[PDB]
Amino acid sequence: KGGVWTNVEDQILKAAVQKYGTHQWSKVASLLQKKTARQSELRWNEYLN
RNA sequence: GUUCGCGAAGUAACCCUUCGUGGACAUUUGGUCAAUUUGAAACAAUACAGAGAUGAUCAGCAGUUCCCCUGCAUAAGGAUGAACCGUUUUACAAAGAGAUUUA
Ligand SMILES: [Mg+2]
Ligand SMILES: [Mg+2]
Ligand SMILES: [Mg+2]
Repeated sequence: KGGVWTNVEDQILKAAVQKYGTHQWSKVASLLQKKTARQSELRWNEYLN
């Protein structure tokens, strides 16, 4: 269960944010598998953005 | 048909009856509409499917329309009622550069 971040799913994210915008995360974890709302937005705001 | 009155005849004795005539009484309904095929109900059945916002499953209010339906309704429902989701070129110019033609 313990995961780490491929730049694959990371890129799919930044594309997703680049569409749906930040605060719709529950959709951004739909495209993205393996991952959750709080996980997505956690790494986003704390790192990727 | 009633009544008033006149005349005539008969009965009669100023009437009872019959005939004729004058007068009054009484005075214009209804239709926007013909009687089943060809001057207009709408459902149902067959087939085709089989519920907006989303990646997905639902609550919903609205907004516009030469669409309306149910409801006493200025209530509220009818898939949040349905239709919307499509097609998309000119107030048009200014500066610069090359090719062509001409005074
Ligand atoms: Mg309504
Ligand atoms: Mg619904
Ligand atoms: Mg409506």
